Amino acid sequence: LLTAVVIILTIAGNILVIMAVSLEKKLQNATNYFLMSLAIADMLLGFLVMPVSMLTILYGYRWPLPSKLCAVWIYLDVLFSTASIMHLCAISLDRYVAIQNPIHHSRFNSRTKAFLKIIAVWTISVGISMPIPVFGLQDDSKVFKEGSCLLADDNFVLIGSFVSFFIPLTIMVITYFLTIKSLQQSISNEQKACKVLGIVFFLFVVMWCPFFITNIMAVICDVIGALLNVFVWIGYLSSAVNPLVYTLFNKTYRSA
Ligand SMILES: NCCc1c[nH]c2ccc(O)cc12
Repeated sequence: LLTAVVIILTIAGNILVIMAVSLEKKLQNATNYFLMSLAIADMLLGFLVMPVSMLTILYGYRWPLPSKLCAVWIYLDVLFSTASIMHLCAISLDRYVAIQNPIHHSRFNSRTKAFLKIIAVWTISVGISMPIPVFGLQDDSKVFKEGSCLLADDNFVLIGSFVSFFIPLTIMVITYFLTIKSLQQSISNEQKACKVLGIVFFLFVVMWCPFFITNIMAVICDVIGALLNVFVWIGYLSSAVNPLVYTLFNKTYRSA
């Protein structure tokens, strides 16, 4: 099965990134600490929610696990996915600040920057996902649809997509545009930086954007469910690629 390789690839890659950060002394910085937090978020995703989704696939969407654990699976999924998305948004904003005015960024670049960034993205990821477990454990009608775990509460779905993906999308489009506008023998390295930024941004858009577009179009409107069933796993594929496209541009990670 195609989903059998994705769990192993995610669990291997994130362990490799965290072991390379812990072992290589040259990779101790604020940005690499934020990247280790990103790898922690996707490793928790690939360990906790991804074989559960494979189990849901192997039973034909009739959920084998009992009904008490549905509201925490949506909680873990939304929490780790919002953590990953806000991690990429904060990385894009920090790259724009560190590329537009490099003197004033390095003037304020303490480890308090990294700790406040991690605190902000995890606080946001907790606070956006807050109505999931309190309103789902006793109220099974809002987190079930025809005997399967799904977010039936579309009033949560529309607003949560709006705060979780589309406002990060409208932030990262602006910061990517202004970072390309600010990158226009350093001229040779700026082209490699532009290529890496383009690959990372368009890969994020391609990996996450079909699922949220069809998720909002589900609430605006069985083809939609069959599209969602594979676009979720396309969304899970971002968490295995995000260690690769954020580390392999630096040769120290490849030498590790
Ligand atoms: N697999 C859940 C993906 C996800 C991340 N953030 C979300 C916000 C709302 C929602 O319906 C879904 C999500």
